[PDB]
Amino acid sequence: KIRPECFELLRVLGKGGYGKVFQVRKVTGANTGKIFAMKVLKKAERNILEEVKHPFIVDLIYAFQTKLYLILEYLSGGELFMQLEREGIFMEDTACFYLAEISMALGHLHQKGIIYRDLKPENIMLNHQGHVKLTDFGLCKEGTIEYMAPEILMRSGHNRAVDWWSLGALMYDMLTGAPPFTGENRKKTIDKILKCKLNLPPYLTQEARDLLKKLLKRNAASRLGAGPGDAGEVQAHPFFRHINWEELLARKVEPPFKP
Ligand SMILES: [Cl-]
Ligand SMILES: [Cl-]
Ligand SMILES: [Cl-]
Repeated sequence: KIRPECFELLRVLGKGGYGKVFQVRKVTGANTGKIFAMKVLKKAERNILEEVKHPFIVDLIYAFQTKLYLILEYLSGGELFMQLEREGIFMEDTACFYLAEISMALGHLHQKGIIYRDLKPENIMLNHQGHVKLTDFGLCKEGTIEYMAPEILMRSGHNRAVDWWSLGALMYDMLTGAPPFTGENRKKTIDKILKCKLNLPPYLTQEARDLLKKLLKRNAASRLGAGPGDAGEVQAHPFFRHINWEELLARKVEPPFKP
């Protein structure tokens, strides 16, 4: 009832790992004239996206094969950090808004049993009105013990905590203009991530600095958000004290930038 020829290619939005994503116009049906995105590929993205339904996650509309086509809503707001590029750095209020929306989306995903694992600033799209939209999938997952390493007993690298670190790295980038650990090189970079000490600029509020320290904690078990409260642990932090979560979820909070 639906096929590749039901859509008109308008342009490539990008070529992410795996397949391409085109802007398309739907040429038949009742939604004729309507603009979507269409991802093309030669736990899986379709399943996850079928499942999840959040104000702050890109919606799925159609899916079908040849090889695989996913029709998603088209996001006009573009990349969030292209906004950071221009501002150089966000202020705590502005950063707070986006981090909060992103926190709700992660929290939802986590409840749905899914972790991002590789949430980066490219993944943060904005919709026509400037609200967050979480977007790419594919790199995403899900006797005695007295002598067993902690990382095993908690499924390190494989639990919700990995995403709260990322939210942390991303807060850091928003507030300072750069990620927390970076080197001249890829190796020198991962090595700073693994072992290096966090350096916070002195001009951060105490609330922001405290949150950053709790999110960017190497001990995954003690990291804010790692507990069963998940996003709740994070949203309760004083940094987010001026957030009305019901209004935020209603997208009735005004985004600080309107594309
Ligand atoms: Cl977990
Ligand atoms: Cl500080
Ligand atoms: Cl206050």
